[PDB]
Amino acid sequence: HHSGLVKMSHPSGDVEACMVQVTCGSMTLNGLWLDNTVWCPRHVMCPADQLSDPNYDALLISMTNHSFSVQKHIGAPANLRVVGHAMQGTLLKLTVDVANPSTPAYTFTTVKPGAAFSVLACYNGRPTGTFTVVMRPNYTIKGSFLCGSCGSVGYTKEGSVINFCYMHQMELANGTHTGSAFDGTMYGAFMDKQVHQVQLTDKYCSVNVVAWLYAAILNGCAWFVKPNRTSVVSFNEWALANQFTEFVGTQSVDMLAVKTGVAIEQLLYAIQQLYTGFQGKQILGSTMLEDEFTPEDVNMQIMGV
Amino acid sequence: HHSGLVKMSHPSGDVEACMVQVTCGSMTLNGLWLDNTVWCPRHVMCPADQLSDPNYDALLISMTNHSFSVQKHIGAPANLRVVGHAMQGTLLKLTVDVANPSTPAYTFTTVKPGAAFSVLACYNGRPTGTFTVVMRPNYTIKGSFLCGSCGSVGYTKEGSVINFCYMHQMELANGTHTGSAFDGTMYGAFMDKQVHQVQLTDKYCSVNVVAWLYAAILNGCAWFVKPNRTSVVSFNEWALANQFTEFVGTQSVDMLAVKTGVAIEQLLYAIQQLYTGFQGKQILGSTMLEDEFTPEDVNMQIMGV
Ligand SMILES: *[C@H](O)[C@H](C[C@@H]1CCNC1=O)NC(=O)[C@H](CC(C)C)NC(=O)OC[C@@H]1CCC(=O)N1CC1CCC(F)(F)CC1
Ligand SMILES: *[C@H](O)[C@H](C[C@@H]1CCNC1=O)NC(=O)[C@H](CC(C)C)NC(=O)OC[C@@H]1CCC(=O)N1CC1CCC(F)(F)CC1
Repeated sequence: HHSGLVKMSHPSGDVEACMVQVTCGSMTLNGLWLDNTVWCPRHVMCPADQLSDPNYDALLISMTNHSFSVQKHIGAPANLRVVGHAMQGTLLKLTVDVANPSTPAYTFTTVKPGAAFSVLACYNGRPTGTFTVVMRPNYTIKGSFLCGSCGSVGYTKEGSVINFCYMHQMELANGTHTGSAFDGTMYGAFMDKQVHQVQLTDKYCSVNVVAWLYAAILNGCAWFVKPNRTSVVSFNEWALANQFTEFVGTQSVDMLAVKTGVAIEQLLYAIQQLYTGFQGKQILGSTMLEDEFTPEDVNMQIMGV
Repeated sequence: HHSGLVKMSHPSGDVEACMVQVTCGSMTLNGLWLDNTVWCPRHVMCPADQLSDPNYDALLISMTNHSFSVQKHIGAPANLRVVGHAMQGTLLKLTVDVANPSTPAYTFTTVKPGAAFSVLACYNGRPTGTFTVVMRPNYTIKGSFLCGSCGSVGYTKEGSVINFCYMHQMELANGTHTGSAFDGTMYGAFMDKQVHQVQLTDKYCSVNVVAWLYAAILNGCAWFVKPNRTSVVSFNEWALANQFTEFVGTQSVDMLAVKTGVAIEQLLYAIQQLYTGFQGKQILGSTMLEDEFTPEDVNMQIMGV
């Protein structure tokens, strides 16, 4: 029995119309054009020779407006003249002389561990694919990004408003990815330099595991549900010892508890038992806990909320 | 170590600009507007009372052009006057008096089992999500579709050309989905009626399992590779007895064999052994064979081809 769950991304058209190519000398990557501003990773200013110890303050001072070339390729082609430049953290903010006529309603936000967002992967200012990821507890994402993908953007949508939350910067040694928020801070403790970096330990996202167990119940799969219960306080002490995030309930989780009639605390107990092993059984086709689906995913895709 | 594989969909903007709402009396669903034609499922003509034994020939004759209401909501709003109507298999072909000014270059094709395509899920003519699926050997897809989703479209893209291959029609008893090709035929043996239907047995897609084992090798994971080999002929005899599709090699698979230095026949042997059990080991985070990634996915996402 198929769960009705898929990895669902937002339709990408609104964001496709904002993607541009940014070139600075021997470097090219993607940028995001909103109003009269183009955002892109600041390492577009770095010669590949110096990526391991760049002085971005000196690189920035060495640039003029004419140092940058901004091009839109798709749909409504355009070469955009740069008329100002500035650095904010790990991003450049270029000012251009034409306002994007397809600028959507938008905000900038930071995404939290366990939360999902959509990514528009782009190369040379051309969108090539879209996928959805969850921000991991160690502030990486399990993406699919190759050389040239930097400046690809991640976002959520509330109504018609696009909430931009990620601009792609780098791949870590274990194959995961990270990037910047639009305040210019890198997610986690990462730096935008080509150097070995401590990567922090990942954890299971407890709230998303709970969501997935509710999805199982909503599909008629509830063998793992018992009367037994573990309190949030007791579960969270256990989680710190067992590489789980601490559980924080939300209204979205509460809606799943009400729909199914199964208490959160019953599923916190189930998680503790299932972590020790599924004893040969499956849940929604899986022999391991799944934490890549959020309570909101389950509410939307299964309950139509 | 993350594989670098995700479920990747095409950017959806080109197709978003083709989606419309079609209403016929008490029924509303989605349609696809290309040139002066709007395609939609023919059960928009059926009153919910009669969905179990409709006479679509009589329903069609009972309609006039004014029976249909076509509306575009997003981006460039419009009410489209219907000036002709026709049935092709399980689809209606409505002719409208305005050509879609955003019609992309397009073709119609039929997708084969094991092949992947992108879906734009829509409700009331409004795109709400995108995801990618593989056509299963029993001509269903493991989608995410709720009431109102019919007329949602699936497609592939070659260059700038969109190859439309699926128009959503129904959910089966096991939670999977199926629909029509744009020649109006339903995939598989399914009919567009609200009646119990024999559903055929699914199978593992052998070529995609091979692709995934190559993805594992490309990520440094090759414990399952031995000198031992099973011929395609011998594997295909085994597959018929073990709920696997017969293996048919392609140039995309050959490219993976050349890059990795591991022969297809080595992986056909591995599959036979892994099917009997992973003996407590994991491949790319999984304790079971994965068949939802195609050779083309692996070439594109990991090898950048
Ligand atoms: C921008 O387009 C690009 C995107 C990368 C390329 C490959 N996949 C991506 O997501 N970003 C970079 O190349 C980035 C640039 C710096 C200045 C921020 N560098 C980067 O991602 O380098 C990661 C390297 C290459 C692959 C890999 O495993 N690592 C990390 C690893 C390098 C060796 C080590 F010893 F230093 C340990 C860390
Ligand atoms: C069109 O918007 C809609 C899309 C469906 C709704 C739910 N999810 C979807 O993908 N299509 C239909 O409702 C479709 C209409 C007919 C005329 C083609 N009917 C349909 O999908 O019905 C499927 C039903 C409802 C859920 C379910 O399990 N089944 C199949 C099952 C019904 C009972 C049975 F005994 F007949 C055995 C088969």
